[PDB]
Amino acid sequence: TSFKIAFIQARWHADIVDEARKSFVAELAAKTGGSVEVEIFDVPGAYEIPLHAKTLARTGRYAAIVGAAFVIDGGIYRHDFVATAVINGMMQVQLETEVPVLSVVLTPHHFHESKEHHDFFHAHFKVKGVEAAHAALQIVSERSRIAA
Amino acid sequence: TSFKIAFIQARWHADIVDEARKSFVAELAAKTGGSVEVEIFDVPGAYEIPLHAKTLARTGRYAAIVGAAFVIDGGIYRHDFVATAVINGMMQVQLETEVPVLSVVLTPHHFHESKEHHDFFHAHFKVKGVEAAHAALQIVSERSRIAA
Amino acid sequence: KTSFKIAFIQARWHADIVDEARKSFVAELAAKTGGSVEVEIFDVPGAYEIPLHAKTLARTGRYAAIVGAAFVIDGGIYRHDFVATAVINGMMQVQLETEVPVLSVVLTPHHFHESKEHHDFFHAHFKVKGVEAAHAALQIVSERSRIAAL
Amino acid sequence: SFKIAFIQARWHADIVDEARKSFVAELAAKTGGSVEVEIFDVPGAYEIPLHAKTLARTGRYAAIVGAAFVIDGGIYRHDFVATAVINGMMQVQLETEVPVLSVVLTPHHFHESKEHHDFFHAHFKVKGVEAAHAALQIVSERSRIAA
Amino acid sequence: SFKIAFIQARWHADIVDEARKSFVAELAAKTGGSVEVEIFDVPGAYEIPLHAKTLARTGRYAAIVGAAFVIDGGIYRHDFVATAVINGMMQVQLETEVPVLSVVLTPHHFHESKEHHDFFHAHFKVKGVEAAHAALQIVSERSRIAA
Amino acid sequence: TSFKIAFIQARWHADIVDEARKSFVAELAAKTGGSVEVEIFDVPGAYEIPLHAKTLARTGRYAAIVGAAFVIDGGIYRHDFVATAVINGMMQVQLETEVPVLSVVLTPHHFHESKEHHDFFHAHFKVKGVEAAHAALQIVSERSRIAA
Amino acid sequence: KTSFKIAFIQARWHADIVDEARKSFVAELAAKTGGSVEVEIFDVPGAYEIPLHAKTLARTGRYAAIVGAAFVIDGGIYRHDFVATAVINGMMQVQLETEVPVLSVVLTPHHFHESKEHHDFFHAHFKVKGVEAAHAALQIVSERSRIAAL
Amino acid sequence: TSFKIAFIQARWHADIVDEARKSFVAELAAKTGGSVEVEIFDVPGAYEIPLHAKTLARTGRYAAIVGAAFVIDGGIYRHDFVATAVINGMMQVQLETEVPVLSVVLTPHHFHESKEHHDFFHAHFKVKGVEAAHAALQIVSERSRIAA
Amino acid sequence: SFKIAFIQARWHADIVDEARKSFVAELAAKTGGSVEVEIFDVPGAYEIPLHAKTLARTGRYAAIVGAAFVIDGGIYRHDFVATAVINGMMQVQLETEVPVLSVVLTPHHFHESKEHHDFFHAHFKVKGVEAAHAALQIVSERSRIAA
Amino acid sequence: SFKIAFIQARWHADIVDEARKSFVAELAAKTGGSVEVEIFDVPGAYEIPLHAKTLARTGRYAAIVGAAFVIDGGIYRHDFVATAVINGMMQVQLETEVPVLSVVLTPHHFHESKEHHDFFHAHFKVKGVEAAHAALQIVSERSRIAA
Ligand SMILES: O=c1[nH]c(NC[C@H](O)[C@H](O)[C@H](O)CO)c([N+](=O)[O-])c(=O)[nH]1
Ligand SMILES: O=c1[nH]c(NC[C@H](O)[C@H](O)[C@H](O)CO)c([N+](=O)[O-])c(=O)[nH]1
Ligand SMILES: O=c1[nH]c(NC[C@H](O)[C@H](O)[C@H](O)CO)c([N+](=O)[O-])c(=O)[nH]1
Ligand SMILES: O=c1[nH]c(NC[C@H](O)[C@H](O)[C@H](O)CO)c([N+](=O)[O-])c(=O)[nH]1
Ligand SMILES: O=c1[nH]c(NC[C@H](O)[C@H](O)[C@H](O)CO)c([N+](=O)[O-])c(=O)[nH]1
Ligand SMILES: O=c1[nH]c(NC[C@H](O)[C@H](O)[C@H](O)CO)c([N+](=O)[O-])c(=O)[nH]1
Ligand SMILES: O=c1[nH]c(NC[C@H](O)[C@H](O)[C@H](O)CO)c([N+](=O)[O-])c(=O)[nH]1
Ligand SMILES: O=c1[nH]c(NC[C@H](O)[C@H](O)[C@H](O)CO)c([N+](=O)[O-])c(=O)[nH]1
Ligand SMILES: O=c1[nH]c(NC[C@H](O)[C@H](O)[C@H](O)CO)c([N+](=O)[O-])c(=O)[nH]1
Ligand SMILES: O=c1[nH]c(NC[C@H](O)[C@H](O)[C@H](O)CO)c([N+](=O)[O-])c(=O)[nH]1
Repeated sequence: TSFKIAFIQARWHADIVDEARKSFVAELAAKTGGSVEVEIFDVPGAYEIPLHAKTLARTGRYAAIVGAAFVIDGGIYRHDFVATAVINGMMQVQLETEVPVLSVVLTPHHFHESKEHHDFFHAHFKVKGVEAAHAALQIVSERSRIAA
Repeated sequence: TSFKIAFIQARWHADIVDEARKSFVAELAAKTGGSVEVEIFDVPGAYEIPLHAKTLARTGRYAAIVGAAFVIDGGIYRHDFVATAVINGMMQVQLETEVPVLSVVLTPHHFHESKEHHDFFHAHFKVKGVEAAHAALQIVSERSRIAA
Repeated sequence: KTSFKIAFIQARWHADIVDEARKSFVAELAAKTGGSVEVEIFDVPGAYEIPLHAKTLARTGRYAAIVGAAFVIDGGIYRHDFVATAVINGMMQVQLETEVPVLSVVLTPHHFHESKEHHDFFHAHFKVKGVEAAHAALQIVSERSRIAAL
Repeated sequence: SFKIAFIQARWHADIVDEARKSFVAELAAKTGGSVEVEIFDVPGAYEIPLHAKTLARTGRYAAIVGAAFVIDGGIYRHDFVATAVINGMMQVQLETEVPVLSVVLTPHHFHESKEHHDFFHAHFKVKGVEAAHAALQIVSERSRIAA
Repeated sequence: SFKIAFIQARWHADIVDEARKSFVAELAAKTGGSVEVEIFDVPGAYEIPLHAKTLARTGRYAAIVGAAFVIDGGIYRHDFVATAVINGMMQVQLETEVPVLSVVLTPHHFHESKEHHDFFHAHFKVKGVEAAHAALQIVSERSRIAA
Repeated sequence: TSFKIAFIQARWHADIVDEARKSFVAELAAKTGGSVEVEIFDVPGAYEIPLHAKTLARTGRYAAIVGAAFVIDGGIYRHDFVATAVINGMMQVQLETEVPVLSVVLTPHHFHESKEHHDFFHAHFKVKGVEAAHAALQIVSERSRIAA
Repeated sequence: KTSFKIAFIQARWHADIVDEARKSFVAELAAKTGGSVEVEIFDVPGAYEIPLHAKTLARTGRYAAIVGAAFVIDGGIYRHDFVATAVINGMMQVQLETEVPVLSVVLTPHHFHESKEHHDFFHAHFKVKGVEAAHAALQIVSERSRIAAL
Repeated sequence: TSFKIAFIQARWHADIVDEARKSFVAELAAKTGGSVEVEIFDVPGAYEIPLHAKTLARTGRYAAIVGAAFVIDGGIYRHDFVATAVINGMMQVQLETEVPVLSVVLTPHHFHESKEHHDFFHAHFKVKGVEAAHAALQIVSERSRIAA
Repeated sequence: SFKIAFIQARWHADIVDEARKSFVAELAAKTGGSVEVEIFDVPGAYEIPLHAKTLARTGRYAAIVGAAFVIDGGIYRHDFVATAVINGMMQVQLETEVPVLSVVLTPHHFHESKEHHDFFHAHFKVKGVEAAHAALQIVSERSRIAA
Repeated sequence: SFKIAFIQARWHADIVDEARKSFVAELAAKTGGSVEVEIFDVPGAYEIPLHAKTLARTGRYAAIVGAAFVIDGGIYRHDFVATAVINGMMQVQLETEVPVLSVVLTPHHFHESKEHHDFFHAHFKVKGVEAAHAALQIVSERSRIAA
């Protein structure tokens, strides 16, 4: 259980996204005792994740890649076109690069830049991060077992 | 007609998903006296099914692959994105690998984590499993036919 | 040339309604081509199983066109659009990569609650779509044969 | 002086034609016949992508135009095809690298009523002219860029 | 120092423009002219993908930016195109592995009114800044994870 | 059980609406040997039914009133508003007048003025008419019962 | 007082499913009130015919509460919400003007395509709603009897 | 066929609304030769129509009242709350005042302040006006026949 | 120093209670016990309007508060009742002319999950305080106006 | 000369305010103070209807105006209230036959952002003007059709 993971994090809503990252890193720390290295990569926004993952993926250096971003409807434009582009983008890359790309590119039904909202997700992303943590291990692990 | 099917089950809502698997397997068993071997492959969540299926498909070890997951709207984030990515994912994969990927990656209009909803799908997935069984059989059968 | 083959891939969900499109489709060609055009029928579990089948059949080079027939309806339990999309996109993709025409008769109603009226309505309508399909098939296979490939 | 393949779906031809006629008219006007437009009949919008690809691959055309009226007729969902097509053309031009212009419009509402049929029979003439320019423009640009 | 191809749709040009002007401005106030931005005009958002692919292929650009205003004019559905363009770009940058930043905006509403116009006319300035930073940040990041 | 019913039919889509009337009347005729007299009242459109029903109801001349209309979305303006106003209207009216107002004021999810749609509803309204007939009978019957 | 009457007005559309709510409703009261509470049943064509009936019955003063039971479902042909609304509003209005409680068991599913699962599901569920109704009826009739009317 | 009609017209989108008025007046002119007087009343917006109709109605001076307004979604706020309030408002008034109130308070699915749009409705309202014209007569007439 | 009738639906009591407790707490705090709040249990939100009317008509209360959590449970449509209630209360206060405050909230989403139950158990405390103020305020205003 | 009761909800007060200030301003610049506007504060939009009924009853007002900003905060559904308030007002002015102008706005979107806030903060000024004119026009019209 010793391999590298490239955590790609969009910078939109950094405080929320960061919570997922921190939580991801911490959980793995607690499960693998650092035997799993998590390299963090910043990226402008979600849209920038697919390509970045593609690149970081083909380097062969990572057992899995994580895409973390908060794509929300800010009330002026439509966030879904990107969300789709990105959730699909990652799926495409991993299908190509055959390197697992876990998604922590969440899009909430509602997020109006309010305390309640902002606090809810600031907190939830932690949960999500832990989920991503386990998923990452589980997948990498099973692929290994699968591998011939 | 003695072959192997890869049953890739996501682990979210496992209790529900398992019902589709158990059913799927039991049907094939009954309908094929055991001729069909169904190898189970766990996976974090639906988003992990495509690649897994590609990886598993390309081994050529299986006559057909089944993607099983319950992708639901949990009232917090949007689920349709991943749902799409996966349903498309499996389609893409099977088109590349030329290996039948059956979809038991279901998305209900409503699943609110209540006795009713859970009881409903825990029960329904059994039906879907049986459906996937007959589908797998039928498709694997038809392909080999048009092959000759 | 007027003589060629068409692989008619039909999903078996709502087989009753899908069948009508087939029966109709075949009848139209027979009535137009006069048997000149052969329509081979392939059964498939559900619409999702159409893309790959169409691809495999397309690659055989035995057909001037493939036809995907299916009724992808919302059953009030799961969302049907996800598959419908994959299928409508799948056929589009298969035909795009295999350069073999794939006509869609994979219909998705706004409403279909399996009630006498609904069943009856579409059972009848699919006949119409089938005819349209036949004409489209002839039209497209033809138009392509007259293309200045330069 | 170049060739343009204009693929026109036949569903709602009365309306599709309208966009194609204005296209031909405009190019004829703006390029005085210099730019040739080859019209290609096609059953429905779904048949456009592949046709587009095939023609683009002949290398004969500077650009291709997909013209279709994909509307919601009240019985089935049109969006699935519309998507497969708007995406299909987009996919073909990205593949063949032959600009594919879209005149595959999908109205919010079109109920086969006089008001509607009349509105779009009219509006497609406008769209067709827009296609014309967009065509000329893009083709032009690709050269300015190729040099 | 590097170059950025800025492909801009011409629909709602005056609004799209603000995005560009701002982008070019911000970069100057950040690269002091180091980063050169070349503007390319294209008919509509649908015309961006292929252009960005073409320009990407050249290798002359560290990143490509697509700017367009794809709104619901109230007659046809714009989401089909919006989707195609957004995917298109993402697809192109994935093939060419050349960053393609999106400034292909689609507002929930835009009814050609003083209020609406004046709002995005100004907001595209903001977005253009964001597009500037993103480009710098992404182009920077890529080269880094490369060395 | 020999009484009068006021059948208020809007004239939009008359060809469709008439089918409900003709059917309504024929059913009562058959089921009541003519005992039930159904007086027909034309009206511009659905929006005109409520008042008309009030006016007609208050005469006390009728045991029950029927509002018949096809209120559809013609793709230009919104129909739901009037649809609502009328369906509520009839309800309001009957609650005031204490006179049963049956609703055959139908609104289809889709009616695009095509052979199919028209043929469909021209035929269906006949069924609805029959339904309204049995409803009228039943309701008038039940009321008089609880009256005794 | 524990002894009083309830007029249970039930629409006859989907009578099979509506009936379950009634059977259940009555059984619950009998199991709680022990016959102390009488439930008179009145049949009505459809939900739309509930408001006025409830009003007429309310005005009789014979009931401590009225209960409207109906399944107002989207049948994939016409919009059901218009009526559903009129009915849910109607009962609310009747009870408001007649000062007589009117409990709603006029349920409208997100989805009901008259398929085995759907029918079965609601056929069973209405039993639950019926129980809830009985409890609500008792609860409300009671709470009102303990109100300081000053 | 000699009576008075109070045409109440909101002033939002006056040019479009006006088309309905002009057309209304003209049609009646052509059918009743002025034997039907149409009194025009201006009103700020649609919301102001109900009360105005109520007042003008109770004066007993009019056989019918027409509400004309164009309530549209201007893209910033929601027009429906008003639309509903108004379409219901008129229905309520006429049910009260028992004076027919015809509705020419149209709400289009789309109207983005564009030439195509603006021209379409500038033209359609004429049609609608003619419809209102006939409806008005028909209703007033039938109510008369109905009257005892 | 006046009386307030607080009608609380019992569906999702755990959450409804939360809004009622904070209401009582606030008034007790702000009015030091001066303002009395009488709690009235009610089966569901639908039972509130009538109760509201009845109580308002006793003339005993300065204001009435309807508290309920009307949510979409995934099986039936909640909006019909929600409407009948938000309108019903509004109708009653317009009738009885006794201000009726609404704490009959309808969440966009509430799936009986921990995250949700926890969020609203929390948020209802906030709403309850808002009710408290709104109550005090409106009652106060009506007097300032009655004089 | 006459008086206009201006009931204003306090939610999003700063925005609602602009509406009022503008209204009062416009009237001054049109009645030179002839028309006196009395402001009444109320907790939320739901609290307007009854107040407008009460104030209407007084007879002291030629017209009543309800101003509120009822937006979708992203947690609960606001349309229930919006509807109740809008209907409420319309209902009240119908009973009391006292004009009740609505400045109870509900934006498609408003996510508590600089852009959103600043936009309605300014637009409510515009709306307030409209509300001014409408009041003058309606109060004028009524008295006319009365004489
Ligand atoms: O990560 C996000 N990026 C966003 N930007 C989109 C994209 O990721 C890039 O930043 C930029 O579009 C140019 O590529 C978002 N919105 O625009 O709303 C958002 O919500 N979340
Ligand atoms: O299998 C599922 N996975 C889900 N998670 C998405 C994905 O499968 C992975 O767990 C994770 O996103 C990292 O890839 C789901 N939802 O989020 O709702 C769901 O319903 N079902
Ligand atoms: O052909 C259809 N298949 C359906 N099943 C999906 C798919 O075609 C396969 O049967 C199965 O999913 C395994 O791939 C449908 N629905 O689920 O609703 C439908 O309407 N039509
Ligand atoms: O060009 C169109 N083709 C349509 N037909 C679909 C498709 O183009 C093909 O004719 C056929 O589906 C299979 O090839 C349409 N509808 O069905 O509604 C439409 O609106 N427009
Ligand atoms: O850039 C845009 N192009 C648009 N045209 C689509 C496309 O970009 C091309 O101009 C043309 O379709 C031919 O390809 C738009 N709409 O149609 O609404 C729009 O809003 N924005
Ligand atoms: O009876 C109808 N009347 C309609 N007109 C509305 C109303 O009935 C009157 O004709 C007119 O509005 C003046 O009151 C309709 N639409 O507008 O769509 C409809 O579908 N059905
Ligand atoms: O009780 C019901 N009545 C229905 N009919 C409406 C009404 O109740 C009367 O039967 C009839 O309309 C005459 O008033 C329904 N639908 O139409 O769907 C329904 O689901 N449930
Ligand atoms: O007649 C209209 N009035 C409108 N104003 C509403 C109302 O009629 C009054 O003018 C004002 O609200 C105060 O009463 C509209 N919009 O706001 O969008 C509209 O589209 N049409
Ligand atoms: O207070 C509530 N009551 C509910 N019950 C409805 C109503 O309040 C009565 O209990 C019953 O309908 C008849 O009196 C609810 N749902 O059904 O979902 C809900 O969310 N909230
Ligand atoms: O004026 C408003 N009041 C609101 N509160 C509703 C109501 O006005 C009262 O304040 C309270 O409900 C007690 O009656 C709002 N929301 O809840 O969203 C809003 O947006 N605007």
